[PDB]
Amino acid sequence: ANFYVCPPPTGATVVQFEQPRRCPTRPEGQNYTEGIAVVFKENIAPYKFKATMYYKDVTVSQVWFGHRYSQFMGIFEDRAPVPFEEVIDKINAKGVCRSTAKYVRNNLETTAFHRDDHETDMELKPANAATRTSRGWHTTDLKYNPSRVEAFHRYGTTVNCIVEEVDARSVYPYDEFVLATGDFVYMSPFYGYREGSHTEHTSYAADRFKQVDGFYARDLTTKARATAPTTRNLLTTPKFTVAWDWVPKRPSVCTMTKWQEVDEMLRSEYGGSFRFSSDAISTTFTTNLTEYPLSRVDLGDCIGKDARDAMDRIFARRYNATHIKVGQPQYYLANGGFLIAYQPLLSNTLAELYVREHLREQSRASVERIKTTSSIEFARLQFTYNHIQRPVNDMLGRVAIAWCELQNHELTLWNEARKLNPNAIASVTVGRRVSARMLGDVMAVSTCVPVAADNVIVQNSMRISSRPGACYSRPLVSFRYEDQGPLVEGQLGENNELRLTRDAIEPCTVGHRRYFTFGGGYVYFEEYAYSHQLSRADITTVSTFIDLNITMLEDHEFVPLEVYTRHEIKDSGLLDYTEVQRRNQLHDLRFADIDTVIHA
Amino acid sequence: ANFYVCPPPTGATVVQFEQPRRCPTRPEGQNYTEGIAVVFKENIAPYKFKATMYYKDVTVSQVWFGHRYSQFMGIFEDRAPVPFEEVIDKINAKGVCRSTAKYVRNNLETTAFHRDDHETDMELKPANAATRTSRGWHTTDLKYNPSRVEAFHRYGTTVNCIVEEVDARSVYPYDEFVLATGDFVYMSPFYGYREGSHTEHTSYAADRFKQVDGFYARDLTTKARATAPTTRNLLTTPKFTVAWDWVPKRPSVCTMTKWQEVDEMLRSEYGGSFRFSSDAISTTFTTNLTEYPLSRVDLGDCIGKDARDAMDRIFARRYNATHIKVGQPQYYLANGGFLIAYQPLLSNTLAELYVREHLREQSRASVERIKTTSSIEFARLQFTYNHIQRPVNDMLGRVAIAWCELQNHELTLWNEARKLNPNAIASVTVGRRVSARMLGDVMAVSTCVPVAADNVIVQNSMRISSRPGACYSRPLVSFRYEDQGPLVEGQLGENNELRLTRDAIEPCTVGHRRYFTFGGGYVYFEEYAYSHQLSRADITTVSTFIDLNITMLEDHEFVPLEVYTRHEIKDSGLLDYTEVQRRNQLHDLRFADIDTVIHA
Amino acid sequence: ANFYVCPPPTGATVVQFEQPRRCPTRPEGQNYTEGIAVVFKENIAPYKFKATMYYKDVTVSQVWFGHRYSQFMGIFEDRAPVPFEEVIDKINAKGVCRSTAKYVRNNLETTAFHRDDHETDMELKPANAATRTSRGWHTTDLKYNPSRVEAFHRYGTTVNCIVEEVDARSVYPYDEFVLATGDFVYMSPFYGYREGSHTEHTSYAADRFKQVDGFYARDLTTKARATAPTTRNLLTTPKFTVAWDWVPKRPSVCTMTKWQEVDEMLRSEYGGSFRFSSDAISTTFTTNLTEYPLSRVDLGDCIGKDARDAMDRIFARRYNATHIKVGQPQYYLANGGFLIAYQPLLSNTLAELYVREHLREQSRASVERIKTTSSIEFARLQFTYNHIQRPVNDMLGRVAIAWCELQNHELTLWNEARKLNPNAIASVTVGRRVSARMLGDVMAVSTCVPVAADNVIVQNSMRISSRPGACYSRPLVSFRYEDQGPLVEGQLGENNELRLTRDAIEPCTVGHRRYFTFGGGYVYFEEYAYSHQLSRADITTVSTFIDLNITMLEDHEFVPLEVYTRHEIKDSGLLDYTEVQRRNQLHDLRFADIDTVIHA
Ligand SMILES: *[C@@H]1O[C@H](CO)[C@@H](O[C@@H]2O[C@H](CO)[C@@H](O)[C@H](O)[C@H]2NC(C)=O)[C@H](O)[C@H]1NC(C)=O
Ligand SMILES: *[C@@H]1O[C@H](CO)[C@@H](O[C@@H]2O[C@H](CO)[C@@H](O)[C@H](O)[C@H]2NC(C)=O)[C@H](O)[C@H]1NC(C)=O
Ligand SMILES: *[C@@H]1O[C@H](CO)[C@@H](O[C@@H]2O[C@H](CO)[C@@H](O)[C@H](O)[C@H]2NC(C)=O)[C@H](O)[C@H]1NC(C)=O
Ligand SMILES: *[C@@H]1O[C@H](CO)[C@@H](O)[C@H](O)[C@H]1NC(C)=O
Ligand SMILES: *[C@@H]1O[C@H](CO)[C@@H](O)[C@H](O)[C@H]1NC(C)=O
Ligand SMILES: *[C@@H]1O[C@H](CO)[C@@H](O)[C@H](O)[C@H]1NC(C)=O
Ligand SMILES: *[C@@H]1O[C@H](CO)[C@@H](O)[C@H](O)[C@H]1NC(C)=O
Ligand SMILES: *[C@@H]1O[C@H](CO)[C@@H](O)[C@H](O)[C@H]1NC(C)=O
Ligand SMILES: *[C@@H]1O[C@H](CO)[C@@H](O)[C@H](O)[C@H]1NC(C)=O
Ligand SMILES: *[C@@H]1O[C@H](CO)[C@@H](O)[C@H](O)[C@H]1NC(C)=O
Ligand SMILES: *[C@@H]1O[C@H](CO)[C@@H](O)[C@H](O)[C@H]1NC(C)=O
Ligand SMILES: *[C@@H]1O[C@H](CO)[C@@H](O)[C@H](O)[C@H]1NC(C)=O
Repeated sequence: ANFYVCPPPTGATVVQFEQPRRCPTRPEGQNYTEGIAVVFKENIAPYKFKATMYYKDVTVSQVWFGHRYSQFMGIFEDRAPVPFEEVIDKINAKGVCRSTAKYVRNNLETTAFHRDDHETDMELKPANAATRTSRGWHTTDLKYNPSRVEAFHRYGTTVNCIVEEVDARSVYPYDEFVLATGDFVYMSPFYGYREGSHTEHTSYAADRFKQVDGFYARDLTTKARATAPTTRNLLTTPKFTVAWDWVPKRPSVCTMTKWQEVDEMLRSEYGGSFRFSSDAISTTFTTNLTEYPLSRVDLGDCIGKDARDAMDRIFARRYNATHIKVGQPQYYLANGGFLIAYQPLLSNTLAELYVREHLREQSRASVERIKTTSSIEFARLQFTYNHIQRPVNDMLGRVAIAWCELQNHELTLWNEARKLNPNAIASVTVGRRVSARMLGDVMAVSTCVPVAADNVIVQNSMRISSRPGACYSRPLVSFRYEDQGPLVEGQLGENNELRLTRDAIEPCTVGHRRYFTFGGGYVYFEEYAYSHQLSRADITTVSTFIDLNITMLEDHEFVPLEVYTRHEIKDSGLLDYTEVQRRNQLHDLRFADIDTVIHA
Repeated sequence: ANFYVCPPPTGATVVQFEQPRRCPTRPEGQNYTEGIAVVFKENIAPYKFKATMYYKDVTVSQVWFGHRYSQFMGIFEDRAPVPFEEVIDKINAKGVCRSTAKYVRNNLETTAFHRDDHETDMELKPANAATRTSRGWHTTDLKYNPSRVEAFHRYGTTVNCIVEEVDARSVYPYDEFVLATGDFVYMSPFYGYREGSHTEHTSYAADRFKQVDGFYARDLTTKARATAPTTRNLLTTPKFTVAWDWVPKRPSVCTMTKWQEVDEMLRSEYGGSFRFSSDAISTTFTTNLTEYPLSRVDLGDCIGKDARDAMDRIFARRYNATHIKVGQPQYYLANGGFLIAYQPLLSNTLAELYVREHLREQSRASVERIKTTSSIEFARLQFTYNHIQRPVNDMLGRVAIAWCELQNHELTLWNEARKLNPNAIASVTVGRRVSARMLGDVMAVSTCVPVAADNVIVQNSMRISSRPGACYSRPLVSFRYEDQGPLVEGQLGENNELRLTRDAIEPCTVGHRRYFTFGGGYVYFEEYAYSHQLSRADITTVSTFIDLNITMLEDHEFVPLEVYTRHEIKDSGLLDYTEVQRRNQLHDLRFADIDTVIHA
Repeated sequence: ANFYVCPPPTGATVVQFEQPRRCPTRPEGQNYTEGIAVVFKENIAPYKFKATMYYKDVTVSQVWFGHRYSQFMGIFEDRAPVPFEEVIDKINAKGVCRSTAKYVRNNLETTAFHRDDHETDMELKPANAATRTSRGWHTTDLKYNPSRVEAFHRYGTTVNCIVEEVDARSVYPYDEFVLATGDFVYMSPFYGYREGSHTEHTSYAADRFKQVDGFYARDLTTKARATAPTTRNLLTTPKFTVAWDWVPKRPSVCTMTKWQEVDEMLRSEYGGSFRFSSDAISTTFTTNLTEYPLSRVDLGDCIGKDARDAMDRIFARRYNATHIKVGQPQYYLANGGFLIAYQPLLSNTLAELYVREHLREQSRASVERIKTTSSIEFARLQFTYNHIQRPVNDMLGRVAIAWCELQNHELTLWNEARKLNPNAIASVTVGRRVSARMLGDVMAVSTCVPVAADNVIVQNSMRISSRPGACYSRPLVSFRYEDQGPLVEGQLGENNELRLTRDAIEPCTVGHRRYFTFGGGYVYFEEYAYSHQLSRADITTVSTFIDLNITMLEDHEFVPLEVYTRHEIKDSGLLDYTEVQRRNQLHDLRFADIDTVIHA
């Protein structure tokens, strides 16, 4: 440590303390509006409905009878459709099916007879039980073959009337549908003759379709004849007859599917966009502040009904006796393709402002389909960031406000501490060792000059020999400003300060014990006499500072993770059409010669 | 700035400082228990096993020989199954296959002869090589056709014995399985006659299935006869014969699949649920504190074996010489459908508490299948929030504790600063300019009255005319409480304070230089004489406050993002069954007349 | 509250305050390098190209004419390929197709004639319109059947030349491709005779493939003859002829697909790995600091072109007049399987350092395919954690630095407060009630002894009877160190301190009003006479502490959430190959007897 010599400060330089600053204002709280919400997503599930398929499994086989064996020289298999007359007057009316298959095939009016015998009404019976299969009924199980006749190619016909209940599936624009057997029906499931249903798509002749009003279906297993009538549609395809109940299109299909029902969906406005955050599901959405026209959604007649039902149910369940509805439900299109049906609410404690919020809330040729993203993590991350960033910022603001107040509060103490020891207060505030004097309401300063530690010596005795009973308050010292400069009489001061005047006089008292700072340690005195030097660590130390142990957040590495890779999902299927077709089509190239030609 | 006049305070009002407050206690550290863990997920991969399929590709064609050409009037193709007798005594025993196909078709015992010749044992040879295909063997490559005979419809038969090795797949409940060729086998892969295997599902007659004990398979390419025996199952379907090795069901299939092996899985208890957090994978799970009964998992025999093996391996690898096992492994069902197999551990430094942790850890008719969610982000977000919320809260608590300690620590300084300048300390603490007096251990206060800045004037000199050598410590002033009120003799004080007594007298000294606050600036004096006024900015300013630059966290917007949209995943398939079927079934409506009828 | 008695401190024990500590240094700012970036992902989309398929729908049917009906005894259907000669000289050259189908089937040169008549060139016309179907042309719509002849089995042939435009798809290694009709073509789409194309895969004889140079395609609907030539490839499969334009393999396929184009991709280096963070998409990647050799990517010729094009476009759009390019683009393989093409940039304000950054940036036998993960949440979570952890740590560091500076700053006040009241400052710093004395630059301490509250009594008056006009500054007291010990004369002090000397004398003054702390309250005096006792709450209290209201972050629970479960995605398909095949193959077991045999 170096010593310092400071001359008497004068008015050549003055300094003052900074006045209290204006601390930051508390940020305004965000305006959150409570309300119920329902989130909708793009509908990807095909329209499903029940249908009945009627057809006759006609088959004729040619058999060759050898001397001691029989061989099948050819087996022809074909599916024949059941006409409307039969499906209405025999199967449905009596549960019987004609044994003759009459239909058009390859532009020819072909006819077949079961066992080549005369026509006869055959009873329909349930088919053999099978696990995970819909109900089905048939009329014949044993295939008919010609009788044995040595050396002849005889023929035998078999007609097996079959009726089955299959699940039909359809997708947008719902212009066609498939059946459980994989057969395609190029006709809209909603095609008909009533209420503009004739405008639907149809790829068959007008005579191939028939609609029956007031149709009473008759179950085949149980012979009941239904309880209420229905509008039955019947189509005769080239290979089968399919029948299904007709229903209106608009209230039967919907392009949007209800995804979540949020009980508490807080909505805030900032940055020109609403923020719908749900604490229950931990998700945050963003819109454009303009209600999405619900009429623009193609086939979106289910959105309003489902939204209103869910809103009423949730309101009656929770907000029945605590809040009130403010305006009709609002619809907004959130980022990512999510349609949100919002319902603002207001607490009963401040219902007087209902008239002011109603009108403000009410202020918020073609159709299209909303495309919803397959990942919601973009919204969950937004909520997580907001859930942490918002509270952290609040605490940071409070710390800054409190810190500023503390500094202004301490200005009072410094105003008084400076008068007690201007040299110490001026040195720490100015940033360098300087002597100061109180020139009224402002303080003057003068820079000190350092002195080497080896260029100072302390007089052993502080006793003033001049007057007995008179002693000095600090030890006397001799110091040379230079390494070999003339020594300069002086007195020791506080904090290694060297004053050039031995004016600090005090009456000598018995039992004098003192310690004075000197360089990097202290100088011990006893009875006004120098005893010895001692290091700084020789005295017990007490920490006057408040310990704070802030620890930074450790870095983290997020490794990739997936529950099921895309390869695992693909492998989950029992059968693969691509692999099955590739292997099956290689049969000819593997087990046969595809180029050799034999002729004679 | 306004001036203030304060009267002598009296005992009419007193005030004291608040005593030190009790700072918050440090929150108790969370109880984390180390241990190894294994996470299981719902098994979606079908059960895969190897199987061999035997069948004869029987085909008979009718050829019409014209005057200068040949035409195929019809080609009949059918697959015939190989009986057990042949598969055991000819193919497996000698690698030969009979040239005659005898089987039941359409309820008729049909028979076919290769080339219409007598029966003969034909050798099996490998099929033509094909990329990405399993091994296969056949016996004939050239199709047989009748010899030319002008003007006749002649017939020719071809029997090609074919055997192939295909991959079989099955799914829960494993009551049936498929083959690489797309053929379905309605029989459980585990069906058999031993150890209750007969209770499995089977949709074929008892005579269509055969089991051979001690079966030694003979490879066809290499004529080796295997090294060890196996239990071979043989089923004769209506179109082919499939053979596969029989194995027990329970140790062959499992409804849960091992997903991750965590080396460090910290478990904590709070809120009535355990929290299994893994820092390695950055995932957090939640359970119900009750061990999930492992016996309730349907076909869950693999869970225990895999969990124990992984636990032992990880323990021997890392915790072999540092921790000890505490109790047997525990199983818990986490949210989302994840089964966690936990193994508590205890450090060797405190192994004496093993007896206390053992019993406590040990304290923690139908079956079902666990459904695992396809997204783990719900758990990763939980870990991320906890990984940030927990350390942030710890630092916030330390700041609050340290801040409270500092305030209590500073109470000592204010206890002494008030005695030096009661007016200043009382004004800042009370919140308004008030004069104070020290009435023992409590301080009195009196509110001051403001004075306009223009209603005060300073006397030019502080020299005492009636007593040379005596000067005033502050400049003299004259002020009127009102805008035009009688002026009131007074003296200037500290911080624009106006005292009503000129008692501050001091001996005049040469070189008098002072500055006194006056309104918004200062008043400079020299040799006890007014010099001029100067602004506050005219004096150098030093900031005694510690600058803190807290910056709030900027808002962020998370846009949607996906590596592969659901549409891209669907398009990844080489072939689509829906699109292929839709186009193929439109052939008749596109390239043919489906309504015109021709007759004569 | 307990009273305290402290003896005069001596030099037996001394204590000093801790000197100012070295506050932490501000952490160095992270080195972020601006630049443009392009992210690539694994290519899963199959290679798509247009192809034309030519084939003849040959069909011959056998009809049986009864006395009053007609029956189809068998219908043979087969697809015949169109030879190259016809496809080049009739269809393409004139739009006509021969009415005779000549081809090889079952190793026989079969021939068919339309309607059994002589050969004739038939015109090709467009097929019937169908929604969502490619163009197609045919030549016949009505099927031909034999004329009626009582009691006869007659045959009739129909040859319908059909040509269609289908979409071809292929996947890696591109050794085969499929068509829209589901047919497989075991030949590489890039097979040919020029520039080493003959090395591609091919599973057909050399005579089954033909390449035509300078081929001018002629549209069938519009009779235009194209505008430019092309290299046409022709393959004659066993059932059809497919033609497609030939193109080179390398510039036509790519194993990596451009995913995102980042305008601002900050790159930082720490921990031995680069961190590519994009604020626009909120994603962070990690690499190995070594540029991934672009030559190691199999069929990666598209990466360089796309990366350079995107880089140039983005640069010209934004960084054209503000930054400069530093070196050529760099390629790195990020975790998860993402290839990042980086382009470092440097601001124009410091372009002088270009020569120093250029060389440093430039310092950064087999092929493989990069496997990209299907989830990017691992990278988004990394960005979110870094986006919060980094700013939070910065503010925490500033608080710690500012807090340390404040403690060192307050050391000056304590250095002066100790001289005013050594007992109070020593008690709070040492931690226990101790009396202190100023032994120069160090302070001595002596522990006090507590005294019970009931063992002290205060005299009624402090009037000094011996000297009228002289009063005591504090009330006189009598206290016994023990419960029944001799009472000890004394005087009351500050903070319930009891001094053993009545030396605090002051001149009596009129209007004496004081309050002194006594136990848990105060003792009120008037005119140097005891008045009464009063509680601590009886005096108005003003809080001198700065209130901080830190609030911890509340816990949060993240419930599972998915937009579309894996089951919903599977159900989105209109048709399922597995379910369709399972039901179709059960037809025999459901509607027929598979074991009964009939013979005679
Ligand atoms: C919110 O409104 C903005 C416009 O203010 C929409 O952004 C526009 O979208 C159209 C779509 O055709 C683009 O052509 C425009 O270029 C976009 N404009 C801008 C300024 O970006 C945005 O799509 C709306 N968002 C939602 C969720 O509806
Ligand atoms: C944890 O235990 C709770 C009950 O304490 C389970 O919640 C119940 O689940 C059943 C399922 O049938 C419901 O019927 C009950 O209504 C639920 N009760 C409550 C209070 O919510 C919960 O499923 C258990 N969680 C796990 C992961 O096992
Ligand atoms: C980064 O480099 C490390 C090695 O420094 C790679 O890790 C090695 O990967 C090989 C792959 O065959 C393993 O066999 C080694 O055991 C791994 N070594 C270590 C030390 O883990 C790592 O794959 C590289 N990462 C990227 C993204 O390229
Ligand atoms: C919105 O916040 C402002 C303050 O920023 C407040 O005055 C106003 O009342 C709030 N409005 C609503 C509707 O909450
Ligand atoms: C809902 O509140 C109405 C009054 O507004 C009350 O009559 C009704 O019983 C309440 N229903 C429930 C379920 O609390
Ligand atoms: C601060 O924390 C560190 C790490 O726990 C510890 O070593 C140090 O002693 C602490 N300092 C205190 C409590 O003053
Ligand atoms: C749990 O924490 C408490 C303090 O909250 C502690 O006393 C106890 O020992 C801890 N127990 C375990 C098992 O860690
Ligand atoms: C594991 O510890 C055992 C003693 O408990 C020791 O014998 C063995 O060698 C150790 N194995 C390893 C791999 O460290
Ligand atoms: C606080 O930070 C702002 C922004 O960097 C800066 O402009 C200001 O000067 C800082 N104040 C300080 C360092 O006192
Ligand atoms: C990297 O940071 C160091 C300080 O840590 C700095 O000196 C150096 O200039 C920086 N380099 C670059 C390229 O930004
Ligand atoms: C880009 O900068 C060049 C000069 O470097 C200038 O000539 C050109 O016009 C600029 N282009 C744009 C689009 O700003
Ligand atoms: C601190 O916050 C709590 C909760 O808002 C409040 O009750 C308390 O009065 C606050 N203390 C203050 C502002 O001093």
